Amino acid sequence: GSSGSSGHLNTCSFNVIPCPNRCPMKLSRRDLPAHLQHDCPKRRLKCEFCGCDFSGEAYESHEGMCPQESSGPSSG
Ligand SMILES: [Zn+2]
Ligand SMILES: [Zn+2]
Repeated sequence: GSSGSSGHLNTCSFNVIPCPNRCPMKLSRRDLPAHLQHDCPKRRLKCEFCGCDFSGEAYESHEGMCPQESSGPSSG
C-alpha cells in the first residue's frame, strides 16, 4: 500500500552507482541524469517563501502555489 506521503525504508540495491549530489540514494549509470533533475532529495532546491526542500516536479508548480507565501518562521 501507499499511504503517508513521507520518507520510506531503503533496500540494498546492486550493480548501481551512488548519487553525485552526495545524497544517500543510488540509481545506476542511466537513471543518474533522471535523479538529479527531480528525483533527488538533496537536489539543493529550497523555496524562497516557505523555505522547504522540494523536488523538480514540485518546485516548478510550487513557485506559484506555495503554502507559506508570506507567513514564515517565528525567530529567523
Ligand atoms: Zn540524489
Ligand atoms: Zn513554498
